Amino acid sequence: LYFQSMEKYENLGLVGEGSYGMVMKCRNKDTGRIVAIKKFLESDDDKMVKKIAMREIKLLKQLRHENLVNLLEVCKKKKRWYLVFEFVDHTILDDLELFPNGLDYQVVQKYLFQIINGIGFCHSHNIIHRDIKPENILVSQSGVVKLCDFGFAEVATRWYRAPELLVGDVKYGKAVDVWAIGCLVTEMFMGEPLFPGDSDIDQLYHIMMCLGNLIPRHQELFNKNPVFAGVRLPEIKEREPLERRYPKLSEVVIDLAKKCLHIDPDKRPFCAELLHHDFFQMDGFAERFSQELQL
Ligand SMILES: Nc1nc(Nc2ccc(S(N)(=O)=O)cc2)nn1C(=S)Nc1c(F)cccc1F
Repeated sequence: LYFQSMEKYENLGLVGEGSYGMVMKCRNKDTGRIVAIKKFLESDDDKMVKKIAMREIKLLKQLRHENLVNLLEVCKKKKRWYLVFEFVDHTILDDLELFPNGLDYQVVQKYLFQIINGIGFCHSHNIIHRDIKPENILVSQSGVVKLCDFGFAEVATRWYRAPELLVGDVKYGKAVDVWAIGCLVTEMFMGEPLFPGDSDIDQLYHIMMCLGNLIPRHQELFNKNPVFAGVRLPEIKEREPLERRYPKLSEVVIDLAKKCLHIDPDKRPFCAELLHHDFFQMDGFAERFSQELQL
């Protein structure tokens, strides 16, 4: 773990103009290339957290894929460590600012294909993201998706959280990322969030209005938790299915979203199985696009 110097970097702005906190957009004075810099460790005197930080850096160095943000170097200034990543030119929210009523069908296919490839690679290594959202789906000048801000390195948005996260189930796994992917499908097509809750309970209400009652395990976790004393989740006798909410979306798109958003985590597809879906396979999109990305 060679540490490099922060002296070669000059501040251009904050990445996202504050919406990400203290993540500095910087230029390398020697090469002209642009980076994102985030503080990683407050003090390397603390030998306990030091060891944990070095473990995480080792993972970041090994976890290399075309759809993951590139860690370039680790810098040390005094006792603090900073991670320096390749700066990626925009995010999917930038696309949606230009097109606030939704993106082009083929644009959605290309972005979801790459998100799935990136998450699938992580899953193949037993790495869960756990915090997928539009603000961490970066997009290069050439349209390559770069994922970032994995849940291994509040008023935090709950909009993409699966039911198992919302009730605090310790048995969550890879299926949380498939759920978040499902949330992205309608949002990229329609230009609005699927389930924009403002708390754990509100989020659950939004989910349940559409998708019905939770699995028994999850309802039990909710009902046994003292934090939710005095509050109940709704009985749903009449839900509002996705196709009623978005009657102009094709059946193929709705079907993909519905599979990802199964209320039972065990009945969601594996991330990699998503690429088998008609949404990607129709007209040979998938083979054609794969060959394109290589070439
Ligand atoms: N490496 C990298 N490039 C970018 N680019 C980017 C991000 C936001 C925006 S925006 N849409 O203008 O706020 C434009 C470009 N963000 N980025 C990182 S790692 N962003 C990031 C993040 F997405 C989440 C948490 C911490 C972070 F540092």
